[PDB]
Amino acid sequence: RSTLVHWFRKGLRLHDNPALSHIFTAANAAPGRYFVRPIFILDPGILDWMQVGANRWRFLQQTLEDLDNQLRKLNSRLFVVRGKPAEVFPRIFKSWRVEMLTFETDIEPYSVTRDAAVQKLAKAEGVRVETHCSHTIYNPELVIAKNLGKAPITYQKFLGIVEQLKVPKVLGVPEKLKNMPTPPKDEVEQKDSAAYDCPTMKQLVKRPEELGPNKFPGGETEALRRMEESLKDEIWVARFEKPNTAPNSLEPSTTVLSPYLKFGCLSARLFNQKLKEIIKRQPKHSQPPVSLIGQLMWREFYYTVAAAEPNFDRMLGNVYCMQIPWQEHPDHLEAWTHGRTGYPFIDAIMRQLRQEGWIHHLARHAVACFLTRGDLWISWEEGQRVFEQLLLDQDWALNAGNWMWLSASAFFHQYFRVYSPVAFGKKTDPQGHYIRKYVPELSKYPAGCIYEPWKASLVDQRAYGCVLGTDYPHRIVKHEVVHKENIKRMGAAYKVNREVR
DNA sequence: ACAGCGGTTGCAGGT
DNA sequence: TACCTGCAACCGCTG
Ligand SMILES: Cc1cc2nc3c(=O)[nH]c(=O)nc-3n(C[C@H](O)[C@H](O)[C@H](O)COP(=O)(O)OP(=O)(O)OC[C@H]3O[C@@H](n4cnc5c(N)ncnc54)[C@H](O)[C@@H]3O)c2cc1C
Repeated sequence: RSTLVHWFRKGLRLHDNPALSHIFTAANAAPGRYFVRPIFILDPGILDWMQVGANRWRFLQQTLEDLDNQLRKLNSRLFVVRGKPAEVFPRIFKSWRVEMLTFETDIEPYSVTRDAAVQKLAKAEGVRVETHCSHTIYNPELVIAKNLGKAPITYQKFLGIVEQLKVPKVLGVPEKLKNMPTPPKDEVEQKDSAAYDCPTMKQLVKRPEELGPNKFPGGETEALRRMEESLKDEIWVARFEKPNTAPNSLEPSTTVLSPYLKFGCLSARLFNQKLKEIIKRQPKHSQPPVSLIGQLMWREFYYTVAAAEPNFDRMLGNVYCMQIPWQEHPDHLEAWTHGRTGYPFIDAIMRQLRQEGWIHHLARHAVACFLTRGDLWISWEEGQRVFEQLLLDQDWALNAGNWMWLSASAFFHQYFRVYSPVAFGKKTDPQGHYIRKYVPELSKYPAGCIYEPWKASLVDQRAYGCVLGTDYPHRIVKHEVVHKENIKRMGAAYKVNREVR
């Protein structure tokens, strides 16, 4: 027999996976002719690379285990092949006698050059390759082409384009494999029968002391359970307005589907389809940009602008990005990174992020504004790096785009609007329950100064069990001064950019 | 040409 | 409640 291979990278699901389904229907169309190998390639070198935190490793570990469990139900399994694609594919193309390889496409620069190299190797070896665009509802290439060769840079124009595009069929889970014995062992499997088994926690998480509570388990099964639980309250879904959801509710005010959508545990096209069905049923409903469907479209929007710019994740060489003379400040960056800025709202958020790997969108706004244009005047690239480490939903395009938005570098330009690290959280948490949870050293402070503890006398600090400078830091900057100076810096940078433009 | 419009998610003070 | 203003004036899109 010859081998059909599906290569999982994102798209870590069985549902709505045309690349995977193509392999399974091809096998059942010619029973006895093929072996099927669903694979994930794991480079064991990067397990101690600092840009992937322990919480995201755990999520991947859990996702891979779920994916194996689901493939087992189809008379298959997951093969987790350790190595780099450049060495792995030449070996397995030969040893498995591979006839066809499928995978879901990705727009990220690294994957573009990785996949081009894979396709070059395949054509040399006479392996067929079939790729599918299913990570996004709309194909960025088609959006850009429909918009005369340019990515739309405003949301309303983007919507106007995608309304003209067709949405492919959402697929179910593939068919069970018929007449599919286990493939014969290759050289690697002959030495170690467990060589391609799912990695353990010990194998994947090198820094387990960095793990926090497992609030958001990995995998497609959890993705679908979580979505279905979200979709149950159709009134909540239909009337959803992002701006009215709280950043500092102890329980998430939004769906927390982002990690599942990032990994492909949940199909964005399926989620889109389910929401459309609800909106048809609910006469009173919100519209984009603020609706739940609108949030999915924001994801589509950023994927499209990112697709057209390999430098999307930096300032220099990035066609969208305002050139702003951000400053280096190691100490302030470290304080922000570790939630020791001395603004309890900011610190609470940065601590929740590190511990749990998800923070609400407007919490992201608050800390990202603070780091960049609002207060510290540090580049959004530094914030991006920290988020990249700590977020379960770390997404190249989404992280870059939203960091440019919040820094008023691209897409958003009204830099006069500046979040207050003192006032913003009060609207939705006047008692400061969120701060009391994530900055417990301040948990006895009255609500009157818990957002602004510098207003407390020394005798009051002592009475509250937390003395500033000892038990919680002094504030690293004075918001009321620096944000006004930074508005002027922003205006000056915009002028310089206009002049070049 | 350039003025006017709308832009997911500002704050403070006011009704 | 949910909206109003002044603050000071940005960008891309439109005609
Ligand atoms: C500084 C900054 C960095 C960010 N980095 C990431 C990131 O790396 N990965 C990521 O997925 N999101 C990122 N976001 C966007 C957004 O905050 C998250 O997607 C959102 O908080 C996810 O929570 P949710 O699933 O409950 O969202 P919901 O409100 O329930 O929305 C559902 C889905 O829509 C999409 N979505 C929602 N908001 C946005 C948005 N503003 N931009 C693009 N897509 C959106 C997500 O896929 C999300 O899961 C970032 C935002 C900011 C301000």
